[PDB]
Amino acid sequence: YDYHFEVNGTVVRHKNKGFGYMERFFELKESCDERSKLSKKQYERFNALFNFFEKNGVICMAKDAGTLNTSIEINSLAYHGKYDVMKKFIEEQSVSIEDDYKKAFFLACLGRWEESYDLYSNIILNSIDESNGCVYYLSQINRYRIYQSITQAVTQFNGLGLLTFGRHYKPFTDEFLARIEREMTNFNIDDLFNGMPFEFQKKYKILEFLSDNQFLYDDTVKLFELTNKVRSEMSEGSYSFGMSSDIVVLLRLYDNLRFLYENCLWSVSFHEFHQYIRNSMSLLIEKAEYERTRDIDELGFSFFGKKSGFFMEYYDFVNISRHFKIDDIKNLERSCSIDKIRFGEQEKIEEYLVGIAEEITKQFSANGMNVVFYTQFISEAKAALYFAKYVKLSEEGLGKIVKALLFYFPERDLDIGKRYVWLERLTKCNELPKSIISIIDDFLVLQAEKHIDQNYSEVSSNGLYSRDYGALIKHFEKNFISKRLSEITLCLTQDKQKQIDFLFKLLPLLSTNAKSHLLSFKSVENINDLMNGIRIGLIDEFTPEHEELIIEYLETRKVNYIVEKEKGIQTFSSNDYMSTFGIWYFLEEINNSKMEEFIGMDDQYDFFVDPENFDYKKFIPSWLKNYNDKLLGKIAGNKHMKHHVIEVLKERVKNSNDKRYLEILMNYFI
Amino acid sequence: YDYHFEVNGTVVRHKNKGFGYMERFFELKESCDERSKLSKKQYERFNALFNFFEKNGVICMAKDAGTLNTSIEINSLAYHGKYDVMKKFIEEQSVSIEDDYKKAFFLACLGRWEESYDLYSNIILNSIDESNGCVYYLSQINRYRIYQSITQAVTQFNGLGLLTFGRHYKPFTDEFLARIEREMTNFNIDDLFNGMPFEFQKKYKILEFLSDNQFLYDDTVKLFELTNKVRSEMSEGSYSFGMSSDIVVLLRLYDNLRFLYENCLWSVSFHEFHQYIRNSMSLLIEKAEYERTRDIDELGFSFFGKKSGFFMEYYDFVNISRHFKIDDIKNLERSCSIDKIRFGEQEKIEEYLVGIAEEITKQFSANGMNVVFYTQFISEAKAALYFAKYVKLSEEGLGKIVKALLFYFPERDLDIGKRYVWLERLTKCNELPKSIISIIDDFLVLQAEKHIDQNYSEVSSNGLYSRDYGALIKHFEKNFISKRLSEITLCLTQDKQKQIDFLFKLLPLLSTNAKSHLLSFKSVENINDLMNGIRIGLIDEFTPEHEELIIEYLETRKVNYIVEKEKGIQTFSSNDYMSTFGIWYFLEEINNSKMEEFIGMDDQYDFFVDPENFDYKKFIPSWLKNYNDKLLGKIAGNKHMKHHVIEVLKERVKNSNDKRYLEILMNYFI
Repeated sequence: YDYHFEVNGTVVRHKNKGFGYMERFFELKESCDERSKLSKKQYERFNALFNFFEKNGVICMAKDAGTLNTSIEINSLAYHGKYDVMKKFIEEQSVSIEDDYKKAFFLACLGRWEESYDLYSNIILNSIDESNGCVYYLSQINRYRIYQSITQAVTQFNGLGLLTFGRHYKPFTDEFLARIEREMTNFNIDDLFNGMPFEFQKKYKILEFLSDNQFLYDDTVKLFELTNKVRSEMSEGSYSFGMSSDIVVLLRLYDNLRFLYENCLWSVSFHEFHQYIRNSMSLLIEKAEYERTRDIDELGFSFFGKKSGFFMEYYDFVNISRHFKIDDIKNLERSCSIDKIRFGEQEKIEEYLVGIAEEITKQFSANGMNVVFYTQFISEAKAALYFAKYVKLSEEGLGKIVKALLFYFPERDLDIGKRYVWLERLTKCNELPKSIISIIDDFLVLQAEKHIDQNYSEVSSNGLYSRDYGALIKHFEKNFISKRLSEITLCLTQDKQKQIDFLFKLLPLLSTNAKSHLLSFKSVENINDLMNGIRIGLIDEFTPEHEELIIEYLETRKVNYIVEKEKGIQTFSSNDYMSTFGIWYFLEEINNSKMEEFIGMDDQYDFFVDPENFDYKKFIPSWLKNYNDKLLGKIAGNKHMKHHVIEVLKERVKNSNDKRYLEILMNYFI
Repeated sequence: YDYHFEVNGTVVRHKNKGFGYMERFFELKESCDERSKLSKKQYERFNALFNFFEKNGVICMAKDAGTLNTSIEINSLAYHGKYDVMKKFIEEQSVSIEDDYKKAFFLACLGRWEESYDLYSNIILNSIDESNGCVYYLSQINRYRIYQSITQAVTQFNGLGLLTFGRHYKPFTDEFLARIEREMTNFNIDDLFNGMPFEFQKKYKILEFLSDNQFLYDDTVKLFELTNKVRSEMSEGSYSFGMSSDIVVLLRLYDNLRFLYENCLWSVSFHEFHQYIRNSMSLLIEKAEYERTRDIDELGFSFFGKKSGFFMEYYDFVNISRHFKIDDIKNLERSCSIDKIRFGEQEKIEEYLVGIAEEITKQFSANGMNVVFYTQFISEAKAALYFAKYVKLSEEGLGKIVKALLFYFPERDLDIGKRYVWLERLTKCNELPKSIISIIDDFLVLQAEKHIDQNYSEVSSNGLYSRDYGALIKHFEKNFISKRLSEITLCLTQDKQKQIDFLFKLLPLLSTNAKSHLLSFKSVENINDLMNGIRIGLIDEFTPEHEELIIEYLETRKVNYIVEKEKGIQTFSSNDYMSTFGIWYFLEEINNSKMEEFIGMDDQYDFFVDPENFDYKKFIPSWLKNYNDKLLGKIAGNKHMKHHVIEVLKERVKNSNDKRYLEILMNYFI
């Protein structure tokens, strides 16, 4: 505790006594002649210490300090995810024991936990003889951590892995599990440091925290400074000169990350560290958002309007990708405004993302996919692809990423719907060029080939299917007409019923003769068929016969409704096709005006048919929940319904106070 | 780790492969005969253990969990601020070292850190007697903490900032500071637990965490995780009809406070603990109104709905009062509508507020008070009286609380401006009983007596003055006539001009003859007098002469500002005068070409006078908050700005957590 070393690389005296050896050291380093005075052996020792301090970013004393720049640089293939380089290094024949240590860490990162355990045991056996206290201690700790990871992995696999994966995996032979369980009997990590040579215990005390069940607790408890509200109103900025709580927290996070990844400690993989990074980065981003919003409230939006109080770099992007879950990314997205943050170093991020794409195109295109590696790697892959919305990409990296996501991604993790939302996210900034439009076309074609079989059927949690991919491609290229889908349609026959339906979903993309032969199979014979065609099949316009169907069923139910008035009874109306006729009579889809005679049955049908005389007291605001985007826009357009539903949405947000109602209230109307 | 002891009072099997002693213990707890089977000594041991478990809140296993209810009961005079009882307990003799330990904690809580440190040293020395060693260890930690507080307070006191507060000499004598520095320089906390006997290290293993930040680690990580989870529940609109996942936060905050206060640990005074409590209570407050809007929505949109309500109580109130700063309470006020959160146990809260008021009175009226106490206690008193807005009090409570607030609150902390608003909010759940009006009358008369001396000014921060107190009195009763103030007016002479100014400011109160004397002594000449007259109703319609004085000030400030602008030292709009003139022009209270000419130096003035030309990228949204009902309605009326202000409000409600913008948008503009 003689000095207070600081994240920026500034030393400060603290409870020291007598001669200031650090101030003398820095004065000596600055002046060369003073160094010339020093003894030869002490000169070489000074050169060693100079290189050490320079490497660890210790520059000078606080008073002598100034515009100290800080640039994190973690030099570790594990951190950068250079999987091929790690494997090549593993194949190479080790020279020293440090090479074995790094190789064991690389093996663990690559999922080969059995080999990592074996190599750590070897390293322990050799290093106890070689009197390498540091390597012996760190290998012990990393073997215990890999053993814990193996145990939790077998627990998860036996409990649920067989279920989620669809088949049981036995990553570890029961003989190996028995061997490790027998070896680690009664092995308490706490005594490890205390049983060491007192020489090592004295010199390497800074490593004692590694054995302890948990660390970062002083770093975690120091995250509260990012939850301060007084700071935005008035911040002392006294957490550190020329710095703040934000800078200190970020540099402390980088210190912890570099120390663990560069010293090749397995604790980087545990839940404690992941949650630590989640908390730190989320709190930093939220603090930046809070400061930006308060500045916009105090100063005009012209000032601090979209300030990048936080500024993502390569290391920030990889942190978020590796340590966050998709739910955490969604939490940050909804709470903060991630689009207001600017992303730098985008070329290195593009390299990292194309490396992710390559790794998923190798890991799964190949018949074999290490399962223990897969479970940890797929979360990072899908988080990185999810969080690539804000980063821009070149056509080549974007092409590889789209190819890998659409075709070389597991279906277990990303269904068709989640694949679609990932892709659309990628399209926000890197608006689709034709090169990846071709990839999307190929994906749709493969989906059709799968749909040829009568058992296949898409599964989607978000309710989006290949029709959405078709809509996206058509939206970005208005007149795109795939040739392969067109020839699939032409080769089509009535026997290929499910393929017929699928191609019907993708109707816009098909050529004239293709969609002609398609719609040849299907036709409308009644109002049920008409609504089925409009809903699916895209009945472009209500032909005169279609309008006759509308009127036929409308008057049939008009007679039925007269008989209902005679009953005084109306049990239920399963499908109000009259509501559809209304939105279709409000959309000018029905040129015929006869149905205007039919009115008074459904308050919604009156709402759409003759809104002017329609009593808007009847109107149910819940209908606005169901109305599509264009329908709400039109309702805003029509003068008679505009103000009335302005009032109804105002009342709903005023009384019920629901938030989707507010979204409809303003994002569309006012 | 043999059992997960949940915070609700339920035990679960964890890492237990041997016979279940806890299940058997609870089986014994239920069945009496099986207890009868126990031997004599074991029966008494079981009785003691049963008493302990019932005290600590451990009830049964999770399998047979009943209707486990949440109840908190902290029994510590320190917690409830029973300062007089603490003093009496201190003065009386202590029979055991337990009482000495409690006395030391009470002294520390009373801001007598010299005596508390000496008593803790005495207890450490006298604990040599054979004991468990728990009191010795806790006293050591608590004297280390009180020494840290002593040193930090000395650092702040010698350091600037205290000079404003009379440069109070820190009561710790330089000899005392030297003695504590000499005593504690050799002491390091991290080695204290390791220094204790092996017996104390085996037992009492849960007391280790007190020596570092580890004590708060688990609750901090759970707090961050649950913050993210419950905020996600809010945003997704999961209007859950069942129980909530916040109750763990409440019970963990109920477990930390009780453990720290009951065991008399000085760590209660830490800043980290205060931030933890603050974050937990703010989260609970947000979820309280979040579940308040859930019940309303469920009952409105469906007959079936929940009446479950998250509401405050005595312990919640005292927590918020003690651990929040006024800015945190203001933030919670902005985001959530605390006015709609019901408060229970109003009588206990009133008693606590009365205790705070009488402690303030004792500390202020008499001298010899502790300056170290004052610093910590003033924040708690300030927060208590600020947050007493939402709890209703009896006329006796209002009487003495207002008496302490207006008279005996220190001036350096609460200026008159803040005093006004804190008095005013206390008149929200109340209607101003005539006794309270009498108190405010006496305060006004005292201010007059001060104003007799010419070297006096109503220094303020938010721009509120004695005239505001007079206006409040007029507000709650329009015919109040201040007889003492009337006598003061009639007795003065022209040379007492500061007196004349101060009484002229609060014109309406003064009696008719007093008003005749004061108005026959003072006339409206300058702009200040013009606006004073407007405020008091002396001038009701802007006269041509008053318009000319407005033009005079406008031209004067215009010449000045333009001269500085050409010189490069452009003055900035201050004193609000220009803004009022712009509002008056927009409201047609005043109209002249010269008024239109003043545009170009206050962006608010440009916005009001000529919205057609005003640049709305300069418009800062906070302006909308200050505007009144008529002003906001008229702004909505004008065509040139209605759309711009609507855009600003829409952006604000989408981004800012403030709810005033949403109200302004919905009620007035839309």
